[PDB]
Amino acid sequence: TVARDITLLECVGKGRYGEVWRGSWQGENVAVKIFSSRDEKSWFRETELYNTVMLRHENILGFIASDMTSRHSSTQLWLITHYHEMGSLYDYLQLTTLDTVSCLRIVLSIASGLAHLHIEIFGTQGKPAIAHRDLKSKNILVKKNGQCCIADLGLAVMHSQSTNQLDVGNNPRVGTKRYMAPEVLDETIQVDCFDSYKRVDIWAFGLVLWEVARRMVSNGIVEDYKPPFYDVVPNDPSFEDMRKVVCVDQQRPNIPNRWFSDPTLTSLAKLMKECWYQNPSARLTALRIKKTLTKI
Ligand SMILES: COc1cc(-c2cncc(-c3ccc(CN4CCCC4)cc3)c2C)cc(OC)c1OC
Repeated sequence: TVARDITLLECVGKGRYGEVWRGSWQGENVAVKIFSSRDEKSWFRETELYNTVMLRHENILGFIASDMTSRHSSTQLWLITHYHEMGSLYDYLQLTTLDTVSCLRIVLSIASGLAHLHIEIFGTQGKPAIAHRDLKSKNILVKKNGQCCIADLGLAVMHSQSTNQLDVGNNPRVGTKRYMAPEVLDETIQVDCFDSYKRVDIWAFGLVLWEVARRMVSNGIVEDYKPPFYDVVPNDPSFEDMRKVVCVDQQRPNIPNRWFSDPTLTSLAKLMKECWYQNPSARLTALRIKKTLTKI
């Protein structure tokens, strides 16, 4: 097993989900995710998706290996992937501002990744439709070429037209509350319809677009990095803080006036508002977003 050969060097992420370490393996950095004992269904789901489906795409965090090892006198579940030293989009947006080309590169490569997940590919070399269910800026990494890749398939849902079998797994984990779509927060989401989960992804992608656009300079200014709904919920908002803001008060992120004086940001403002329709079926698709961003 690889697990015992990897040298863990420093912790680069920690939460209720577990930890991620920068590790050394075969003379290279690798990312090692060590799952909390409470989150093993996530490791199960990610391993399934990376080893059984062979998910591989330039805008999807690149799988290396999945492993069971016992360190420190207990058995841990490890996921090992490429390590992106630029870190998460969430951190990246805090340490730098963006020009037009860099902003569009970022958001388009996210669209590319999410389209690839959402769309079914038939044949000997293919994949079922996949919905992410926890898309956020901390689950997006920034590559050295300035594109991004989507990470954390632990909540993935799958569907194939071959079988008409919706596969939601058995994970008790739920999405990051700050990013939950209205229909999740008010528990009217249609849980047996695969499209529902794609539309939850599109809502969260809209929020990520907002986070990114704020950091694009126009007429010499930018907004500070903030997370969606920073102004109306505390850190680590409860399910009820979000339900009140998003469902009862029907809040959406505010568009800064200066965006309408720049054409790219105007275009992006139009997109993100069409990810935020309360009616889930009215929201844009990943492929549509991808197509529009390509033209901008
Ligand atoms: C193994 O599994 C996963 C690894 C990663 C992952 C991959 N590459 C790099 C990183 C990272 C490296 C360094 C920093 C620190 N910053 C500060 C300033 C610059 C760098 C942040 C993040 C991480 C977390 C992410 C996952 O999900 C979110 C994983 O779970 C699927």
